[PDB]
Amino acid sequence: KNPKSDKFKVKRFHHIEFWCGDATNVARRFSWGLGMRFSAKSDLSTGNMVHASYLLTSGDLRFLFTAPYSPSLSAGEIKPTTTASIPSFDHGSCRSFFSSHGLGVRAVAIEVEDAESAFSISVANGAIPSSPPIVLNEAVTIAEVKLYGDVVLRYVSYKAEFLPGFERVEDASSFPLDYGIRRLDHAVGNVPELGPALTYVAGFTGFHQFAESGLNSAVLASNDEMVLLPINEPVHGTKRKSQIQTYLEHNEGAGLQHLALMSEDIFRTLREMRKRSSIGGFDFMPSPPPTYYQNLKKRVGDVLSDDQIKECEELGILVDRDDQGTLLQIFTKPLGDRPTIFIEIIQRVGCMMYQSGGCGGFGKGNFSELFKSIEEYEK
Amino acid sequence: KNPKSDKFKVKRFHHIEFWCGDATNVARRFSWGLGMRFSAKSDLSTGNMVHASYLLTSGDLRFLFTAPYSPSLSAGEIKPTTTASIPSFDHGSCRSFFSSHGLGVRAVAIEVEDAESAFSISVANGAIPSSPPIVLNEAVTIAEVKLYGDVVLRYVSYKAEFLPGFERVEDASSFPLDYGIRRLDHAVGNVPELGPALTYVAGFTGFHQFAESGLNSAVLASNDEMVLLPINEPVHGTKRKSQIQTYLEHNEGAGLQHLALMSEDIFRTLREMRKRSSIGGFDFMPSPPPTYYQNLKKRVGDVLSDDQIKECEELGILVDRDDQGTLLQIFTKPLGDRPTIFIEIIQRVGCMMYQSGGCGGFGKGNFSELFKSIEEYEK
Ligand SMILES: Cc1c(C(=O)C2=C(O)CCCC2=O)ccc2ncn(-c3ccccc3)c(=O)c12
Ligand SMILES: Cc1c(C(=O)C2=C(O)CCCC2=O)ccc2ncn(-c3ccccc3)c(=O)c12
Ligand SMILES: [Co+2]
Ligand SMILES: [Co+2]
Repeated sequence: KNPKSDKFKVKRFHHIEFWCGDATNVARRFSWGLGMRFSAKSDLSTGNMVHASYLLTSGDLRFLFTAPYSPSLSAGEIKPTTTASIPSFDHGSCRSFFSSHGLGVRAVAIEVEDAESAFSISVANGAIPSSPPIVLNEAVTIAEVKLYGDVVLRYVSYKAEFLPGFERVEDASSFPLDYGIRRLDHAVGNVPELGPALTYVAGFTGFHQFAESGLNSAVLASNDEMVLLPINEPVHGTKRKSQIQTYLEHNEGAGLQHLALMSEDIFRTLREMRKRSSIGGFDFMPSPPPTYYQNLKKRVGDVLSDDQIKECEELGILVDRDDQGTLLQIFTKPLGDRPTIFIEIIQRVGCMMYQSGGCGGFGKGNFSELFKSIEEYEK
Repeated sequence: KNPKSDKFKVKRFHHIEFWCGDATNVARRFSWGLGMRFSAKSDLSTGNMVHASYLLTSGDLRFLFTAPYSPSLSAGEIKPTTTASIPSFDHGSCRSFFSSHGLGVRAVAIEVEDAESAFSISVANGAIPSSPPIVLNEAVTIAEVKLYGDVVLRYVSYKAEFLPGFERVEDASSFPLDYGIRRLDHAVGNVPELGPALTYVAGFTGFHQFAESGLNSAVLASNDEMVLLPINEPVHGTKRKSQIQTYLEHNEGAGLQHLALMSEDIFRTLREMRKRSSIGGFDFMPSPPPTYYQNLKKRVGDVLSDDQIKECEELGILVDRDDQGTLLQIFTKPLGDRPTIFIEIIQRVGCMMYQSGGCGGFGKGNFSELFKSIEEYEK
């Protein structure tokens, strides 16, 4: 059931912006760990006296890393005379965000038909404004509303190159890394109370709700279900402490929990990422027991061959299944110091018409199946 | 002339501590870029609710990366009940340092015979105390005095494993990277006024002074000249703006300018580092013109063969010479967002007795020779 109730025309995820203390070191770590190339910059060398911003890309996936310079470099500026390339940026906000939450996502950016219209309609329907629409070089419009915690939903619209004022990066310093990642599949928030968070976001977007161990969750989706925004709340009083509650404690409240990155070839992506885990890249969660992969034959033996299932076992990949499609997924350990944000790598099999959004679900069946494999393997 | 006037027994450089916003991402970037392995940690997994600290090592070189957790995790603690492994750490100080200066060196740590004695004698001779001597697990004593800006000189002494409360890192997650770096050769500060900075530091240590383009400098040295602390001040009114003044502006005042890391094989180190510059590692300053390497034959043709000189040319290595020894050196681009701290890679030839400290000097002749090569090459 898809009522197609979007209150404005939404296209696709556009970019994710991390707020950092040092953008250079985070961007370089992420580039090597994920196989993303440096493609654009806005910093002192481009005339930006306010913030350092570096853009990594892999396919359609765009990760932006931003950190503030000393306010003294721009102390004579006012907003009419700013050298910032992202006019919503504020030194105090960025320092407060990072000191409160540590390294994490500040903005989930979606491309829309008209960012000024999206902003107006959103706030008319309950959105809390964060940054008003600003037109950049008569070419791009950007606006921001609060999503949850200190995370903003950023609207970007183009009349007709990331953003004005960004320069493309010299071909000596943009090595063409590529481990197969191609786009953002979904972006997940953790909140203390799911109900009020859903009502708020579905309230101002018109996004609809998409089709025992820690959490309750629900997924909001755009008209073609290509923008997917799951939200989790903790379940208290359980035997094992809710990882959602641990997040909220270490993050100082609500924020973005994980980014799921679609791979065109999850086996290649995981081979390449795992080669680099101990040499500057990302670590992965502990692999499931072999009983999990023994049990895969009964669950997805019609979708994956034996060789492809044992390849899942080598790489620690999880598998889950909808009534419509199949999902391969795996989770990294937290991206930074705090047990807060992590990354999911995903590939979806089925639902071909192009592939429809959310094919195979989000892997919620893997909570039960992981547990079952734990006990089964223990014997 | 070495008066051997140390007011307490100093051994060697012990470690350098960076204060970070996210220790994980900086440590992983540095590990890959410099070929240092993860060897110790103190963080949530070791019971530290206050700060995340990760130690990288290469030979005798020790780089420590530290960042604060949310104060809420340790809000019930007092100093008598702290879970911090570094008792001098303070959330407010660390956040203030990073917001003021960005990523940079907080502590230059030297091993001494008796850190409590070193502290007492230092402050009796004018040192500004920063953290009093604290004995850790009856095994290690640590104390801190102000060096310049917000950089501290840290004294560490051992009765008889980095620090108590640090755990050695699992052998799955400590890949044995090694590009040839072996120890810290010197650590350099930038100050607004050289005279008062020298008088202060030489005042409380008894370190002695060791043997047209931007700066004045002088070098303070311990008795055996193995702890070497150069200090620079800007020279104003010059044609090209002083890089020392640019540092002071972007850093919000005095601080550590560069760390010089001795390599047992600078050609191997630079081959390995340059292979990684565009895949998460460090960039190097622009190479000198070929006239620089043509002129090397007349200057050091008795020390380096033609093949070894052209190998210097491939890697962009600089060469300078004392009356006593020869120096090979090269400088990275800044380590983070701001044009502040950078790294020097160094190897010294000569002065064998073991090799005496500072053999060949610090390369000050390369200001003139670089310039000369610039004009000569222009024709
Ligand atoms: C994170 C996740 C998902 C997931 O992507 C997800 C969404 O995208 C939206 C709905 C709710 C949700 O959780 C699905 C299944 C999972 N199964 C297990 N674990 C897990 C494994 C090991 C140790 C701790 C935890 C997960 O984190 C996990
Ligand atoms: C940094 C440095 C040193 C150096 O280590 C050093 C000390 O260890 C103590 C004494 C003063 C001093 O500068 C020596 C020679 C150099 N020559 C050139 N440049 C340089 C090249 C290119 C673009 C800007 C600058 C340097 O940075 C440079
Ligand atoms: Co997910
Ligand atoms: Co030097």
